[PDB]
Amino acid sequence: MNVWQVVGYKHSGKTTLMEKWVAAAVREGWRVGTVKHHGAVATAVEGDGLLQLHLRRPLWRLDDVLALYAPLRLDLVLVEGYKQERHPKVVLVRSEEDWASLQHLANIRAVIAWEPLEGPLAHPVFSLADDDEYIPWLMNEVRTR
Repeated sequence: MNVWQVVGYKHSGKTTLMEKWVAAAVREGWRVGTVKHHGAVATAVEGDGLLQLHLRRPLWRLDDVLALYAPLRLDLVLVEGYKQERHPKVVLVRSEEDWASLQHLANIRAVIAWEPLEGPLAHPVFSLADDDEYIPWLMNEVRTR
């Protein structure tokens, strides 16, 4: 599966990125899946092609969720959070301070920030306001799989 992660602290801009990225993928006609980290064991309500499920387990790992997505022939799965996982990721930062604690994550492909960052940077950095540029860039990154 083509899995990508969106990581960042509260109000970093991940909601804006997730929304715009999902919308562009949908417009291209892609089959998209998203995962976000927040007494019957399981409940399900179904109607009109839409299945709603509530499943309980001591602990859900991202891989448990992606295993449930496997059968759905998805072209792209956008994951918000699970920063320890190693899928290619876009890091959203509000400040140099946010970046200092997030720069050591694995497989970072790009940074979208509120302001410019200090020191050297091995990844392209975009302004959160510049989606006209980062969305087409990201879509291309996904396509060139």
